[PDB]
Amino acid sequence: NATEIRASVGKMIDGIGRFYIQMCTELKLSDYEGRLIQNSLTIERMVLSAFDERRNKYLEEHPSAGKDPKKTGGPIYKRVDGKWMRELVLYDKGEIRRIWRQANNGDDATAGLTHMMIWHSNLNDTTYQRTRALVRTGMDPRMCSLMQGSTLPRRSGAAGAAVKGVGTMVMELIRMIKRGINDRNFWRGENGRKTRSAYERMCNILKGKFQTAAQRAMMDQVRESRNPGNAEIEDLIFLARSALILRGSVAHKSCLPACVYGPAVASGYDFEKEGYSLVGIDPFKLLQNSQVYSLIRPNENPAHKSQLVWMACNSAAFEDLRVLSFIRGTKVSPRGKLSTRGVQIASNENMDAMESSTLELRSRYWAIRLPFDKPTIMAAFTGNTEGRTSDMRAEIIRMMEGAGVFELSDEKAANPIVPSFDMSNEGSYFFGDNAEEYD
Repeated sequence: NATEIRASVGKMIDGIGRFYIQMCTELKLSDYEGRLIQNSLTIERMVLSAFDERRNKYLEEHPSAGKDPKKTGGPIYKRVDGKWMRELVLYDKGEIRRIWRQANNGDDATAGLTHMMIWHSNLNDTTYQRTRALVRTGMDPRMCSLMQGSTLPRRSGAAGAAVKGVGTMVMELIRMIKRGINDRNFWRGENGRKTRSAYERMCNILKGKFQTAAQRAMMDQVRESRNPGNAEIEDLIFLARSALILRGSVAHKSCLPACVYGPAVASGYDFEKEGYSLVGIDPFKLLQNSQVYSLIRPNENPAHKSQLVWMACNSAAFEDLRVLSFIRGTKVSPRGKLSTRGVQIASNENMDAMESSTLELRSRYWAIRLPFDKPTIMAAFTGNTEGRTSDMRAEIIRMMEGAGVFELSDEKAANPIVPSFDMSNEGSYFFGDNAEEYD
C-alpha cells in the first residue's frame, strides 16, 4: 500500500525518537543539551557503534590503544551558567543494543540505524571536501559534485548504494582494480569470486544510475572485462566526466538528526499512526516546528552553520544553489563563502571559548522528488583525445556537446509556485570550495 509504507517508515522514526529520549535521561542531559546537535551526533554514533561491533558497516571508528572493545562512547557536552564542558562517556555496547531494541518494541529495527547512517553521510557531504581523496585516486578534483555518499562506511550494504553518486561508485570500482593489479590473489580462489560478484553488482549498480543507453552499454564492457586493469580505469574516468553533463539519477533522502525526532515524539506525535515520508512536506514541517541548538566557535557565523545543517537535513548539497535559495527564501551560498566549520568538535579544542546558538533550519516553501559551471564543462570535456577512442565513447561525447515548489500552507501540492532564480549567484555549492577535507 501507499499508507502502510508510511506506517512502517513512521514506526522507524518513533524508535529513533524513543531511543533518543531514553538516552537523554540515562546521560542526565538538560532539555537544551538534549536538543544540542553535537550531543545528538554522539548519541547517534554510539548506537551505530553498538551494533557495528567493528564491522565498519554502520560507521567507521579509529582504533585507540587500551580501549575496551566491548564498550562504546563519545564526547557529551553539558552546560552550567553558560559554560560548556566536554565529558567523555563509556557504555557497554550490549546495553546500548538493549535500549535501542526496547525503544523499538523489541525488534532490531536496523532500518532506523541505516537512517541515521545516511544523515551522517549527508552531513559529511555538506561539511567536508573530498578533493584530495579524488586526486589521490587519479580522478579530477572537479568531480566533487558527483561524490554523494562517499563517506559511507566501507562495508555499507545496498542501503547506501541508493544514495551513492556516480563519482562515488566510480572511485570504489577504481580502487578495487588498483589492488587487483597489485595483488595476484585478488581475483583468485573463492576469495576472488568473492570479490568478482561484488565487482559485478557494483558495476550494475552504477549502470543503473546512468540514464543514457550509451553510458550503460560501456559499463557493460567494464563489468564483463574478465580481468580489469588500467584500461577499464580509463573508461570509468571517462564515464565520470560524462556524468558531469549527462548526469545520472541518484537518491536524495531527507534524514534528520535524532534531536529532531526525539522532542517530536515527546510532543505526543505518533509517527506510526499519522505516517511519515522522507519525500514531501513532513520533513519540512518537522524542521519548521523544530528547535535545535549548536555549539559555535569564536567568529563562526551562526547563520552559515545553520545553512550547512539545513542543507544536510534535506540532502541538497549537490543541488543548484539558485533553486534552493528560492525555496529557502534566503541566499544559500557556496561552501567557500561560509564563515564556519564543521559541527563536530575535535578533541583538541578549547571548550571554555564555546558558545551556543539556535539553528535556523526553517524554509519558506517545500519541494518534492540553468547553465553548467565553467569548471564542470572544462572537466567534462578534458577527454582523452590523447588516446583511446571508441564505439560509444564518441556517441556519448556527441550527447554531451548537445546538452515543483509549494507553500507550507499548500499541504499536498495544489498551487505550485513557478520559481524565480537570480542568475547573479553561483549554482554549485562547491564553487571556490574552502572546506576541510574528510579525515
